[PDB]
Amino acid sequence: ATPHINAEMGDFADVVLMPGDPLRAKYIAETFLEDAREVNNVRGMLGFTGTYKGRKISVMGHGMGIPSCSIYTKELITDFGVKKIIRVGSCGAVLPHVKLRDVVIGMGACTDSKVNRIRFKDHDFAAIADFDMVRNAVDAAKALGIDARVGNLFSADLFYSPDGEMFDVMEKYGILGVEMEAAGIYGVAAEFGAKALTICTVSDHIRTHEQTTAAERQTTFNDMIKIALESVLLGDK
Amino acid sequence: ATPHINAEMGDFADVVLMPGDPLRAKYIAETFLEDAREVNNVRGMLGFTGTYKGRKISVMGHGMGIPSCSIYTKELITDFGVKKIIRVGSCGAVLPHVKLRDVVIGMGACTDSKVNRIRFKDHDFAAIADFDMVRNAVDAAKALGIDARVGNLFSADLFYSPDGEMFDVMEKYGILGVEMEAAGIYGVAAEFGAKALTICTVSDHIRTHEQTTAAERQTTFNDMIKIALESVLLGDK
Amino acid sequence: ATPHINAEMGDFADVVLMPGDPLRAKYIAETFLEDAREVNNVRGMLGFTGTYKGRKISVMGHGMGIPSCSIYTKELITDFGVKKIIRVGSCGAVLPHVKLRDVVIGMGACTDSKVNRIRFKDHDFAAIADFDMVRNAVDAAKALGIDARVGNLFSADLFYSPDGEMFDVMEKYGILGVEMEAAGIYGVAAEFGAKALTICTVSDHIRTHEQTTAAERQTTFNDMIKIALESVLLGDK
Amino acid sequence: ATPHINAEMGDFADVVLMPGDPLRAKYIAETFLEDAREVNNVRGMLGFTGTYKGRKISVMGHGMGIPSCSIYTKELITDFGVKKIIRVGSCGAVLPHVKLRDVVIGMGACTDSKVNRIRFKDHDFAAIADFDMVRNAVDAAKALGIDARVGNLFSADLFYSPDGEMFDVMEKYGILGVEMEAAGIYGVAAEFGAKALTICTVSDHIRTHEQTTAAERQTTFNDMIKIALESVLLGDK
Amino acid sequence: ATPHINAEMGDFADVVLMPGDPLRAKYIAETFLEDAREVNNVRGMLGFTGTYKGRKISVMGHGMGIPSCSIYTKELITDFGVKKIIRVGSCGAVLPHVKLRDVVIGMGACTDSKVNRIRFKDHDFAAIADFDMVRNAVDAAKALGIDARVGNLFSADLFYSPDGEMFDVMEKYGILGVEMEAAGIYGVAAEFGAKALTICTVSDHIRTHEQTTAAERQTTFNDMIKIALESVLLGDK
Amino acid sequence: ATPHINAEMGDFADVVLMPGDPLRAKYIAETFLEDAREVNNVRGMLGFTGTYKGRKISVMGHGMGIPSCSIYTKELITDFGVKKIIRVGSCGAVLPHVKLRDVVIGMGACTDSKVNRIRFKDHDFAAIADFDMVRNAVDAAKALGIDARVGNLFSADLFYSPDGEMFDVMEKYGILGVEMEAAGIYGVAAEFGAKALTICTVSDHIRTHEQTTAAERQTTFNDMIKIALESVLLGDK
Ligand SMILES: Nc1ncnc2c([C@@H]3O[C@H](CO)[C@@H](O)[C@H]3O)n[nH]c12
Ligand SMILES: Nc1ncnc2c([C@@H]3O[C@H](CO)[C@@H](O)[C@H]3O)n[nH]c12
Repeated sequence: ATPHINAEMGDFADVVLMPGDPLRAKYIAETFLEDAREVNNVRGMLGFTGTYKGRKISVMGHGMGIPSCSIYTKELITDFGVKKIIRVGSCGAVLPHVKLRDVVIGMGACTDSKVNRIRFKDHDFAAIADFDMVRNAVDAAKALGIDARVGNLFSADLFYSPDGEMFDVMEKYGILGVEMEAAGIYGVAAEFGAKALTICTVSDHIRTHEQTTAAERQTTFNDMIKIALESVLLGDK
Repeated sequence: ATPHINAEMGDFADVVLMPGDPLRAKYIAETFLEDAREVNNVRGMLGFTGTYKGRKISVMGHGMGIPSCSIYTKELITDFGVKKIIRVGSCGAVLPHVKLRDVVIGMGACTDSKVNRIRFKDHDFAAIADFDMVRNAVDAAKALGIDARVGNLFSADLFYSPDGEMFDVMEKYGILGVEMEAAGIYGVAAEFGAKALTICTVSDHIRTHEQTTAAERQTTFNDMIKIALESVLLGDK
Repeated sequence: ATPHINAEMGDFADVVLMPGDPLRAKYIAETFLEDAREVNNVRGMLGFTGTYKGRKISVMGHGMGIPSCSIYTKELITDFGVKKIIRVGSCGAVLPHVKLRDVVIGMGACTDSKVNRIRFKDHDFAAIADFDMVRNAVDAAKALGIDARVGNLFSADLFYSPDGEMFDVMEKYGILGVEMEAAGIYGVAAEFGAKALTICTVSDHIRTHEQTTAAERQTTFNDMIKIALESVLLGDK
Repeated sequence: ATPHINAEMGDFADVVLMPGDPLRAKYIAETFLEDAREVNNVRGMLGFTGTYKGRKISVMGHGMGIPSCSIYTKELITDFGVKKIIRVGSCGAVLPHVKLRDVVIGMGACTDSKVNRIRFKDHDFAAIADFDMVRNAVDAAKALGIDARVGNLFSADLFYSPDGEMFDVMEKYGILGVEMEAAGIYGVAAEFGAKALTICTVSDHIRTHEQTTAAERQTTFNDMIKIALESVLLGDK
Repeated sequence: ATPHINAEMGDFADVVLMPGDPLRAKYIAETFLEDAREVNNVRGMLGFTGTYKGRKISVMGHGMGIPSCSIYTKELITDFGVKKIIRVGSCGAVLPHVKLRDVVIGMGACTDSKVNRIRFKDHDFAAIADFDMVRNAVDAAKALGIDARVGNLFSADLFYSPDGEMFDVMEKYGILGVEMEAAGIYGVAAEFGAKALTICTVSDHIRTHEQTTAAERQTTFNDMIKIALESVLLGDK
Repeated sequence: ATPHINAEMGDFADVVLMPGDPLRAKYIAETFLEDAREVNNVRGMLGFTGTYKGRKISVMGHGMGIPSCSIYTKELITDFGVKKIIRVGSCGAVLPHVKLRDVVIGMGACTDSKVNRIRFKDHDFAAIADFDMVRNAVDAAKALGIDARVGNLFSADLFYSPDGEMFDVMEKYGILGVEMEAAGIYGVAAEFGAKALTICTVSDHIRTHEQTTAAERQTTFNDMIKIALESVLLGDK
């Protein structure tokens, strides 16, 4: 066990799906997993292990922001034998053609956090995913007839940024989605020698006003979950 | 009424105590508050409002890391009329005679996060508590006959630093406690015009490797809560 | 002696008042201290030692800027047994309610200097005062019937900044007064194990353009001196 | 024509392979392209256009270093209708399991250059390749019976670094290969709205200075060119 | 032989003139050097050695940008006994009163590269020329009737820079010319114990001014080469 | 008049010699100047005006450190029509071959200060002296049978370095001497359009046991003053 996960080596599958919201981890375990068992509840950061089409799969919230998710992913990797991490989150969009409910696959993650410069002697560490995992998610998405873009995300430290112009810079450089985790998870993966992938669904268009019914947000969340789970199976071959 | 807090104006007291552990926030509500009612449960980040010795007080989790607490503290200040935030957290000690369960008060907070540099044109912003809140906490702790050292905290982005030597630097500069939120909450306090104070209980020693349990962090750090709660009463004068 | 102070251990009190202007030190010694003797004149940086109401007390100029005061504060601490340093200075205001000749107490000090980053492996060190010293100053002013605000100062390297926009940021984040030394003295204090506090008298307003003369700065900011000297007696318990 | 390219629109294919060495571009043109024609010789930086399995393809040197390749790739993109750039180079390995003659595909490229911080408001831009081009080069390599590793390159400004310790940092976060261009190219691609990819063969292992005979270097160089070309054809469909 | 120069000790004079363009190096050899012979052609980077008025001189292109010339200049100093490097190039002007075909001598070289910060522990290294070489060039030019401007160059990493506003900053601080190598060469000079100088002719004006008019000098490219060669002769005396 | 100088336009010559120590300025005026008159004493920063060999010359202290001297040089340039500033001080030698007697002329000045980065958009400004003043000083020195050394100074913010990591680095890149002002004055000069020079005598030399009797140090200090004063007369031609 660790100070943030009341569990032991074995309670987790070698692949963990991670939404920000612990309750979405509960929903995911209750809906797409068989024989789900709750394996962590320290700080209410719910985690579950079960099976998807006969493959052992875990799912556990990471909380919001680079520091939070850095703790959980690091601990999972070094203390619970985890090999792959798939974050299933939401993101804000800055591109004109990226619409709500669109799926995005962070091949890379830009960030305004210092965590990677701390790791990397103040140089530019390109926080990227594991390629096979990105390929798996792309191929799974196709098999499900879901459209996804593969590119850069931007993991932000401040949800409420005093730096509004930055969004114009993100758009200029083709950032597909703005969330709060990817660059930190990718930094942990590189530091501790595991593989990670971030998939998001666009839940709001920054500098725009339009919404979606609760029914649509769910199906879209389900689609993300399905892309994620199915890509694991492709990953296993 | 806000993106991470499903509550309405009035649901929160004008003062909110905030551990990072939403479950500590539950314990505190159940143990120190009367007539407490749950006022938030979004993302399992439990918030409660009740009374202490007659005074309306709220307690709510803020999650781990600067990005996580920046969100909740921003939203309480700008949208729930919150005037005071008292962070009540845990911390790692670096000094040889700061021991387990010592209470320390963050008058200022160092950080390796970039959020204040971002706010402050890449210069050094001294992240500090409201003085009067510090004085209320000092006088409250004296009346209870609980020791409390006042000084600098260090708000870390990485619980697991790659840079072991930073700890030696923190020690050299008299850092009383290593945690993950203080400098962040102080940034939001200054930015949106509120008052903040961080009080922490030492939950592990980075050198002797003494540490507490998750169960102990969640429910046995009560000196700091008495201090925070009595300090609010001194504030009302 | 030390390279910038021609005196011996014992010549200074354990508490040393330090304005930037040595001529102000002279005025303070001749006006507030009994039986004052000059104890330094290296580089014209006059330092004196007298008694204040029976308490042995020193006052000495520290020059303009962080590099200047960092030299004197270091030398006093390591070679003259000085335990407390109270900088008594002048500062420019940016806040609309802050008037000329207002006394401000620097609990914290922001800076655009690189010295603390040099100290703190390029992270954010919160340059803070000693708490008790702050509290003493607060209580001493209350006893004297002198108003004083406690909070953040900004320690500037460039008195004539090309970045006029930085004042707008200082104001937004509640900076009480702009000077050139506080963050550097707090840095030295932390590095060498002593305690410091900066009290300033507002000598010009950056927005209203209202100003005082050199001669007024040199001798007429006496509120802060009474507060400083009386706070020392309080600190003696 | 452009300042550094004396040719006209039409003279380049929409895809340009780019080795650092202009002489190797001539070699690629003579070895792989039918009816190759020289289309640039400004600054001796040879560019050629021909056909490969009936497909118009170009090859041009980009010189050494980020600022150099940035110049050429930019002009190609804005004035020659070039949609894809494939850098083909050699790289140094820092990982022990990464052997001489391995093909390394840079899905992302780290760097100690400031060019991208300049572009991205001093934040971390994750310099990445176009995903499809990565996947094409992977599929092409497989059909050729070759296993290419996909991950991060490090793009160095200094071939002769004063700081040998940086290599251990690169090793610790999984850098596959060390070159001097990729991150700059990825930077240009995102700024001006085109697609890039860098493929390298490992020529030396930086730690033990262990290297390879010209015969095996010519061989693996050709395999790299074969992969790059076959990648374009997969991309076309 | 070095990894970028196929020659042997002796093949190069102890003074090397360097243009960006290898073809320019070719032009210089045939125009000014008697008994000119080619000593390198690796990567088409033409180098030559002949005599100018019986003085053994070499001329060799350095390629474009700080990383490219840093390679060549390092290898020349460390393995070929080169003592002096004289960069001869073109530069753009940002000041109104600097006119076309003015000759600018870089006694200093500002930069937006990170190479010197990497060398200098992230501080400000002032990348400067050798003082004797500067005066030799001033004196050489005066003898020819040209008033060379002595001051700062700016070594840009991006010929196509995203930040136009920086040019206003360059104008404000008196930068004489904008090229791409000088700071890097001055960096190498200092690191490896050699002497360097960059001389440039003003070949255009950067950006449109309602105050830029000045005039035009008759100063040819050939004139700049004369100044450089003659300045070597002065240095020998 | 300004807040740091109680004088009026006309009270200063258009050239000002500036030691750090104001008593030294008094010494300089009394020794080399005819009809020396005190023109400033605000903050005891003694400034004097008189003539040397019929030529109007002023001399005034600038205090210790970049921030102090920046205030005075700016004010002299923008308010007293000063055109040339010659710093006359001392420095420590890091290079073995730079003896404890030598005159060093700072053609450029490195620094660990942030003041130029604040001026130059966080890039590298090469803080340089005006060339002609450099040449005037070399000639004044030569005529007095003194061989000045021309090169880089290092301008330190921290006389008492926390770790002293930079001394070996200064030695590696050829820094002639260490003081605390040069880079700052040069930046003011660049910023406000005047001309500066720093001259220093080597007052301490690391790693040896070199001895000087005061007959040798007074001769050498006077030597520096003559060099500076004679350099002005040369510049007047
Ligand atoms: N040694 C340590 N280092 C960093 N953070 C913490 C904490 C607090 O607990 C959380 C991470 O464990 C986070 O909220 C932080 O503030 N306790 N002990 C700590
Ligand atoms: N508007 C202003 N900005 C910066 N510093 C000061 C001061 C202080 O006074 C001195 C310069 O006037 C120096 O010590 C500085 O800290 N007064 N007014 C100021």
